[PDB]
Amino acid sequence: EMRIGHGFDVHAFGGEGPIIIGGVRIPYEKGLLAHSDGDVALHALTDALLGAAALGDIGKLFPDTDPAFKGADSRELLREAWRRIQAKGYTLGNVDVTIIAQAPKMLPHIPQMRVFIAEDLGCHMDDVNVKATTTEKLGFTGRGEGIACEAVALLIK
Amino acid sequence: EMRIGHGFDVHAFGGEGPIIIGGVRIPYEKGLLAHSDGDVALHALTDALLGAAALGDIGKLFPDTDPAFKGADSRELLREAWRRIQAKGYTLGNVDVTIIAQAPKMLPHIPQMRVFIAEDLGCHMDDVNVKATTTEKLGFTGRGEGIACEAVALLIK
Amino acid sequence: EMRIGHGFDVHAFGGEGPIIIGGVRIPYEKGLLAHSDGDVALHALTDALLGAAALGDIGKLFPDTDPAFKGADSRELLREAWRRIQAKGYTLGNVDVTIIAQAPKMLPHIPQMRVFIAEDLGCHMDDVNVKATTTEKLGFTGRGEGIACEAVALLIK
Ligand SMILES: Nc1ccn([C@@H]2O[C@H](COP(=O)(O)OP(=O)(O)O)[C@@H](O)[C@H]2O)c(=O)n1
Ligand SMILES: Nc1ccn([C@@H]2O[C@H](COP(=O)(O)OP(=O)(O)O)[C@@H](O)[C@H]2O)c(=O)n1
Ligand SMILES: Nc1ccn([C@@H]2O[C@H](COP(=O)(O)OP(=O)(O)O)[C@@H](O)[C@H]2O)c(=O)n1
Ligand SMILES: [Mn+2]
Ligand SMILES: [Mn+2]
Ligand SMILES: [Mn+2]
Ligand SMILES: [Zn+2]
Ligand SMILES: [Zn+2]
Ligand SMILES: [Zn+2]
Repeated sequence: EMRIGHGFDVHAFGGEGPIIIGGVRIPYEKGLLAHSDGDVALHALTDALLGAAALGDIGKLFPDTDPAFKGADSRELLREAWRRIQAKGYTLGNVDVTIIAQAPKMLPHIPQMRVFIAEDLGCHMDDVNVKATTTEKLGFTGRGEGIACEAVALLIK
Repeated sequence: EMRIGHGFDVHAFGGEGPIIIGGVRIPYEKGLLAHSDGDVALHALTDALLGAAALGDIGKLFPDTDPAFKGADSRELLREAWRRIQAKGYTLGNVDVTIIAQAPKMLPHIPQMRVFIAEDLGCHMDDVNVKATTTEKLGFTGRGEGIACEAVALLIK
Repeated sequence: EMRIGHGFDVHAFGGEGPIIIGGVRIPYEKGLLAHSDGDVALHALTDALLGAAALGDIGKLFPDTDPAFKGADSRELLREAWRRIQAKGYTLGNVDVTIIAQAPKMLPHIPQMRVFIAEDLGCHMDDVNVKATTTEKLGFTGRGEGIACEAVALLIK
């Protein structure tokens, strides 16, 4: 059996760079604001994975009032979600992530995100794809207020 | 054979609450403007299912020209779509919905949404996932202008 | 093996019509600005297909920088991407595209887009769905500033 999931996330710019996306530190004039590290790509991916498994979403796994994972980096959260998904009997088919950002340029950093994601999910780098697009200066991303990310995932059981 | 579909919808706030999302009435300071009940979750889901089956979109199935569904609630629209999709020989793999709203909070209402959706599609609740995310006060969702929803579905033949 | 992919694109209105969407010329008071024909639907679809095949994105394959692709139209790019994907051993499962635009009306033009996509991917028209939705005058699409498109694809290996 196969299952599909989808995730979407947005974080706002604020503070000083670098930003962290896909587990990779990217120099930039502004940072990403969040209680968390603000890794919009890993949050969206985590939600797609949890969604395919019908385990809810990242907020449901890591409640605001829960002290356990407060302070954790997003790679840690991805690995723990993944542990809980595998405990339900699933393995990974493949994942695809789309970063929506006017800047910074993501392409040079995409290879390194793929390695980190592949290590965290214990899969082949050929099962992991990441891309980026701008919105041609339109909307909150085009005005440089923040970054959004969409992801989809296919799990096998 | 398995087939994938994707849906997206947006409705604007207007008037007084409550709003209806995933078939669940939720109290709020404003209502959702729409000829229909404005249920963005169910419209996005209906489009994702129609999309997987290559049956077009909710506008093609329910034109303003057809009186049968004028004024029908969105659950009735989802069920008629599901009938057409089943007539094509499909059964449900799984669905995942992502509500994009700064407010109201969706978490406590999601259990009921899952039950209503599972009822409408004749499946187990474990084949239905619903999550939500804010856009951190950015964009028309972040400013509280309206609500958006994305959905993916996997059908089996 | 089955594999999923997702794509998203945006282009801004500017210049004279028509606009070109899914390979179809649609009359409109403005065109879509781009170094290209600005076909958001085909770009998003090309990205979903490349994504499923873990080949990156249209910008990795066809950099706006490289003269080899100067003046290529979006169908030529979709076909070349498809050529590369098939060379990797994949065949088409199905694709679903969602155009997000306040105007012009897409519905009358969608059947032709389906034909063109099916021709370019060498598949049956029934493996290709295209839909449209407005955002109810909200956001950059609602204000008539640009058009967005999301797509998903399922490939078989
Ligand atoms: N309208 C909404 C928005 C999000 N939420 C929940 O609140 C959690 C956090 O939302 P957020 O948009 O602040 O997420 P982050 O990437 O900051 O963790 C989500 O993961 C959902 O559990 C909700 O229930 N209702
Ligand atoms: N640019 C557009 C937008 C929507 N549509 C069609 O119009 C219908 C209604 O779009 P809408 O955004 O008003 O949809 P609702 O969720 O209000 O029903 C869609 O289902 C499509 O069939 C279109 O043909 N062209
Ligand atoms: N923040 C971003 C956005 C896009 N890109 C890359 O830049 C290319 C072109 O982006 P774009 O938004 O102008 O795309 P199109 O005009 O080609 O549809 C993308 O296809 C990615 O390869 C990036 O690396 N960093
Ligand atoms: Mn409408
Ligand atoms: Mn947050
Ligand atoms: Mn561009
Ligand atoms: Zn986040
Ligand atoms: Zn709607
Ligand atoms: Zn484009």
